[PDB]
Amino acid sequence: MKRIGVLTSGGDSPGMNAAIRSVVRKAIYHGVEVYGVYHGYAGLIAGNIKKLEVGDVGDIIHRGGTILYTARCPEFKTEEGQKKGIEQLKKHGIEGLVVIGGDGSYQGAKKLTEHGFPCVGVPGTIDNDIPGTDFTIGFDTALNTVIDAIDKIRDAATSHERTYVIEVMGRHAGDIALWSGLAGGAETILIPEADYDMNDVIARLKRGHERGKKHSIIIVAEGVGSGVDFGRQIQEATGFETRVTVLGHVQRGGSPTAFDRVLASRLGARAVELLLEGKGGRCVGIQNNQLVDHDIAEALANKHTIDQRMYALSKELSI
Amino acid sequence: MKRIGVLTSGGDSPGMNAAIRSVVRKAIYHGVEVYGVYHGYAGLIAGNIKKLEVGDVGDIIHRGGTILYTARCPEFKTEEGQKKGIEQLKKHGIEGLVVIGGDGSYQGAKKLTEHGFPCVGVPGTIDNDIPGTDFTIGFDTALNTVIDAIDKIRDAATSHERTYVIEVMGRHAGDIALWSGLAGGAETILIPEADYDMNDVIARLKRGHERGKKHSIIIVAEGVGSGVDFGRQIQEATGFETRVTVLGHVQRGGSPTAFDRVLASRLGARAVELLLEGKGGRCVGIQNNQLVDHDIAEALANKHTIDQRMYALSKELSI
Amino acid sequence: MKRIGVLTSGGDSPGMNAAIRSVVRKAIYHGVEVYGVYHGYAGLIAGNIKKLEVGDVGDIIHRGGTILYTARCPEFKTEEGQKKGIEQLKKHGIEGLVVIGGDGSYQGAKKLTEHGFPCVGVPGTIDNDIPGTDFTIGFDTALNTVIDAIDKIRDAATSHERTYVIEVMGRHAGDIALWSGLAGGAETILIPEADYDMNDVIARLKRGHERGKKHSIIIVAEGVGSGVDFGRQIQEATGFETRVTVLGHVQRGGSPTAFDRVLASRLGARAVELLLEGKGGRCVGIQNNQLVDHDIAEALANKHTIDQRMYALSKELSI
Amino acid sequence: MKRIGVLTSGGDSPGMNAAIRSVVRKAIYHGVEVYGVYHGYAGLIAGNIKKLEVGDVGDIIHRGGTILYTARCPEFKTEEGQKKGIEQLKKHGIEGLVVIGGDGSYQGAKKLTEHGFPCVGVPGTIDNDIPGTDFTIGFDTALNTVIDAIDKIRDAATSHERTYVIEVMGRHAGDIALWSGLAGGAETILIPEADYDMNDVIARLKRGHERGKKHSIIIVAEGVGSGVDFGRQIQEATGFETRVTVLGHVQRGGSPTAFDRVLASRLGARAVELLLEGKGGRCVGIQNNQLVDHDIAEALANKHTIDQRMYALSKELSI
Repeated sequence: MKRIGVLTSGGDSPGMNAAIRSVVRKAIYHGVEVYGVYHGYAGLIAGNIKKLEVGDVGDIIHRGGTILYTARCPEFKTEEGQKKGIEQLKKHGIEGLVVIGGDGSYQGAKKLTEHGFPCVGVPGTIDNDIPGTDFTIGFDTALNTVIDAIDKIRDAATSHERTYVIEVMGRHAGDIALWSGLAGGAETILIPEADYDMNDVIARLKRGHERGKKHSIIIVAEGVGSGVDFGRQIQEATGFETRVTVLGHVQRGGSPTAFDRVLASRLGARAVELLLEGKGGRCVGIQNNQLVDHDIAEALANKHTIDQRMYALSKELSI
Repeated sequence: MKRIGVLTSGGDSPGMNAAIRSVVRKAIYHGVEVYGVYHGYAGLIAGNIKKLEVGDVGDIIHRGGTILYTARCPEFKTEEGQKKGIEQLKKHGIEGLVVIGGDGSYQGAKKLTEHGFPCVGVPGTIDNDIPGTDFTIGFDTALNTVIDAIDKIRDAATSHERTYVIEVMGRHAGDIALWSGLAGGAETILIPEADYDMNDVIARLKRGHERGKKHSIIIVAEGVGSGVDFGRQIQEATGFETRVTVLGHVQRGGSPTAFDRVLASRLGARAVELLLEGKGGRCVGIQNNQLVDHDIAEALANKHTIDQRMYALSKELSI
Repeated sequence: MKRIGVLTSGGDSPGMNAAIRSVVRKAIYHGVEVYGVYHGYAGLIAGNIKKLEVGDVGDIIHRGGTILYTARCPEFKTEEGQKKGIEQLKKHGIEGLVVIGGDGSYQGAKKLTEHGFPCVGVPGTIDNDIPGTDFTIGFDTALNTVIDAIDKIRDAATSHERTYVIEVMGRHAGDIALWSGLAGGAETILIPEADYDMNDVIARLKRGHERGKKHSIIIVAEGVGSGVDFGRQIQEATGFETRVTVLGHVQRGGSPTAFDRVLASRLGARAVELLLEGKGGRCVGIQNNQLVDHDIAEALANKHTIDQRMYALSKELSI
Repeated sequence: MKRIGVLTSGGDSPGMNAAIRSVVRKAIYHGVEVYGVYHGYAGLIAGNIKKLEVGDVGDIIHRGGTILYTARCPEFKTEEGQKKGIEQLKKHGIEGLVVIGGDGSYQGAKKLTEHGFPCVGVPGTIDNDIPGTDFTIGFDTALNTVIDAIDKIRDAATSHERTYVIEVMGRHAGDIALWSGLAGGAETILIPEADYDMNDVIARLKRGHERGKKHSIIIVAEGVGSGVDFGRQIQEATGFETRVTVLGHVQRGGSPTAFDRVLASRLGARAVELLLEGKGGRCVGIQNNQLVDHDIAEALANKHTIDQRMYALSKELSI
């Protein structure tokens, strides 16, 4: 290849910029031009495309967000969009595309290669529910954003306000809740991939009050329900005053952790390697601490699971 | 005075430990003994009182919360409560008290001196709504906790999710909302001390969208209402996807900023100085960047205000 | 005034971007156009000038550094360079200039104003070493950068390595060292504005050890000496294992604190108001918690001081 | 087992507290009592032993340092101290020991099993220089401390001062240098595990400057040499203004990251599991993203390595 392109699709995730940098620099190191595609798939369709110089990715490795911007475009999930997309790619002489984003981005990448255009997926999202990788770029940053909240709550807790609910992200995936909950010392974690009984939650609460536990912190993934709702139920059932934090999109934001920039730098460069060596239709990832790649269609067919042993352990340690 | 006591009352505030450290160290510096009263006025009534050595306040200056704990004690707002407390103090040879806490905690200080126990109040709250001081210990830290979330929101924003409502604390005081809003570059800031109009607010959003503003941020003081409600009304009226963050008690936790440690160190020491000077029934503060102290009753009789010029400035800059 | 300019000069200070944002927005809000001057005075001379649209300062309020850049321009110290500069301004239809930076930066404003060109100076540096203001934009952020380091060192302290030296910036002023050392609970703070006795330092250190103080931390303003030197003298005199941290340029970097953004916003805005009100040759500032402005040459005549009572206070608390 | 003990030995590492909490809770969850050994192997000999109640490891999971304190004990390096300690253990009825700490603390765990006393090693150190584990507790936290500095330097860089040297920790391991380097976008990284050429280094810097690179960041592991010298040699040879930050012990301090709290929680628990299964004489770790344990002797046999491809990658991306 002589010229590839790169874009970001889906929700923002910390480390997208570090991934864009790696894609751009790796390619330039091998004498390949990199063209930036702005505003996700919609921008591709619209021909919002502009060459990225070696210096255009300077001083972004440590920046949250994405200098290429993002969008949600379901039109690229159609033949028409696929067709317009490829016209713009060809018209700008782009021979391969690196797509950095979530679930929806991989579907687009799969279609693209089914249409004969070489494309590689890079997992850039916070909730860690992309197949073919143990970790997604942004997940680690998000966990740290969450435990910053938990830690402050531990300071703020008093004798009559010792009961706290924190609603985190993860509509279908409980990874954020599980990891941040274990990292935060959460007494109870409500995820989708495991079931909960309110009587147990409430009992854990009372058990801990009795034994002298200074405070109880409850993590609730948005996919399970609303923090405000569980807070009300919990106060109503126990008469403990219960305060609620709803983090929201704060989790999608901020400067990426060390681990996120390293992962993004490694995976972005791999994606370039794969384009240059004639592979396409793949997604990159990290599994068992080793760099991997997979046929996209094959990877999308794998259900996402959490570490149940990790879930059980978080219950054991809050005694 | 051979011996004094120190306690914390009201909601937790970042920097209470710095102020505790200061009280202990200043007094010990002048040869005075210092006793910790744990769990605030409730703990005082209960006689929960232990001597604090010079090293009992090592490694707390940078810690959030309060090593002495707080409580709500309505009982202390009764003659029989003010009696058992006076008794427990005399039992312990405690001749003077430093009370670190919110506006509420000052009542106990007032009465205590009227019954012949010198007491000085030190303003410890994030609300910044204590009289006789431009700033309360904790306010600056709370502000940095808020803009942390606002900054992350800036990274998380996309073309489809570009409207955000963040609800902050401050029961009746818009200080947190106004300062965080200005420093965060909020488009709109809703505070109880200023009339607002939801139609003008919505006009502002639309105007920003028309001129290409990437995202719009709305700060809401809890005194004005729920972030959830304002968000829902904004999305319903405009069709703009609107996300909501409710920080809650996060704002009361965390390690105190430099400003808060410094302010706490100076107010704390000033309080010891006042007792030793034979003063009593006073509250300390900082006004016009100068350390001050006022009679408690005269101070608590002035209504709190915010800087209206700063409010208008925030609207000007956020075009 | 139809058109004004803004530039940054001196070392980088956190909050310069917030001030740039405020200058641009406040002027645009009154229908004045703003032109950016890149690379400071050197840039002004070279005609490195470009218009800033309303959205060009979007998403900078929270960013460290300066999007305009800085540049030590000795050429502007000469009456020749001032001529080429005023030439480029006139050439670009620029009627007034806001200058954001440290000392030297103000000398430029004066001389431009001696030459009848209206210029307002805005205090942007971490040193707190600028007349006509109690605080400079960047100082607060720098303090928090320092105590972050001091805090981490508290965790890393052992019985063996109980003694630490940290060298902080300040140039000729002790503000950073004084405020950070107090904020961080330093046993000893060495600043230019106050006499010190290395023997008393040695004894203070031995005393601390005798009484079980888990660690001693010594803060050294760079304008007093080298952290590595002092660290030697101390290990040699006491046989205590002494470790030295030198922070260096880290103190000029990072995202501005809330107080810095607020100061930056208010002062940048005031600067613009002064230009439109037909003033010139003024510098803005905050004194006694009030917005002020002064004649440059006059303010420049004041010698800088620190609060000696705070310094005293610092010794009293770290026994 | 009906009762076990736990201690920390070696340098302080963020997450030692999370590990301690884990050991304690996991044990108590299976009906086992846990006793704290204070001040490392010296305290085991001196008999500094006290029981740890379930609430005694509350509010420590997010704290840096170690509540058990640490120490250097050469006396335990002997068969006299080893018997003295085995004696102190039995005197309290402790059937098993968990040792959380660095490479040397494992040597101690080896002997104790030799002498018939079941012991497990938990990798607590920032330098990542401990066999039988891809990552040590504290490593991730250290990396983030380092890039916090690198990031701020990025802001502080100007056209005149645009070359920076940061010396980081790692006496014989370049993991910190390597990972923080890659994550922070360092141009050159100097580690023991890789031969380097000051010439290629100077040449890199010069090419960077020619192509318009804004600033150059050089990371130097302490094992390789001194940051101050490297900055002097580099300035001399280039006349490029070169600033040096030496972080020192701040790398060992701070609240643990999410990954470190998770890793500490998982490795601590497994250590307890092993003791209770009767499998003393082992160390736990994470390898290829799975929990492992090894005989200590067999583990200590392996040399420590880094990933040469990551070192190479880091070169490719900083062109």
